[PDB]
Amino acid sequence: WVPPEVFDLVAEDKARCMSEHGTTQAQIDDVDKGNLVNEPSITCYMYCLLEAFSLVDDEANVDEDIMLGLLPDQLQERAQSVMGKCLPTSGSDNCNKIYNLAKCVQESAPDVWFVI
Amino acid sequence: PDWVPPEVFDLVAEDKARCMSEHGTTQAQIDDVDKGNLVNEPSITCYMYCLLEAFSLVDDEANVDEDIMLGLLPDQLQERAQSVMGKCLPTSGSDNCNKIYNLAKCVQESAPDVWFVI
Ligand SMILES: [Cl-]
Ligand SMILES: [Cl-]
Ligand SMILES: [Cl-]
Ligand SMILES: [Cl-]
Ligand SMILES: [Cl-]
Ligand SMILES: [Cl-]
Ligand SMILES: [Cl-]
Repeated sequence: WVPPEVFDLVAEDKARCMSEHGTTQAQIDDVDKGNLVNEPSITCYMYCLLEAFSLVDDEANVDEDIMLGLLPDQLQERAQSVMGKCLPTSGSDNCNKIYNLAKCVQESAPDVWFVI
Repeated sequence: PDWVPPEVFDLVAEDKARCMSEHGTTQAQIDDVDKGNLVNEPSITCYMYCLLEAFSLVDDEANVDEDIMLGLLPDQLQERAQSVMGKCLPTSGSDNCNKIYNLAKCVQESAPDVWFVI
């Protein structure tokens, strides 16, 4: 009569991206509180996490409709204004593109930090 | 220029709070849903709809995005998910929220041991 096994989607996706890039819990805690650094082990994790959610493609191009789709109706205009300052992405590789995007988001709206 | 601690906002926590509030959903109901026990009541089913839409898993016309959904599921569960989504999509029901109820019941009948929480 058993209850199902309950899979925490987010924790699965985070887990899989960590083990792929050698990312430590410490590093993801740093990102979770707004501290960014341009180190592949953590920045490729950020690229990986976004990709898992279809927010980016295999080149770290942002899907704007899906990214705006993460946020409530009340924040759409602020997000679009940040997206007009930070997109299209750019950098040396997929990981660096996401570092530069995360840094561009932080300085454009420094008072809030949005995490998955 | 100079770094200041930002107010940190957990999107998933915020989504749950807004959907709860928008659909008159109690905490007890949310807990039932996270264990996989469902009722065909709007305060539950529209809450599920609201959570899914917040991740572009569905649109605002009860159309589900299979590619997005597959991207979130664990590697354990890819072959099974494609088989279950093959049987359960496209969605079907009397209204937006009921469509998601039928999809949830379809998933459960087809894979009784698997359930997902956001
Ligand atoms: Cl590194
Ligand atoms: Cl882009
Ligand atoms: Cl960028
Ligand atoms: Cl570039
Ligand atoms: Cl992030
Ligand atoms: Cl559908
Ligand atoms: Cl309808």
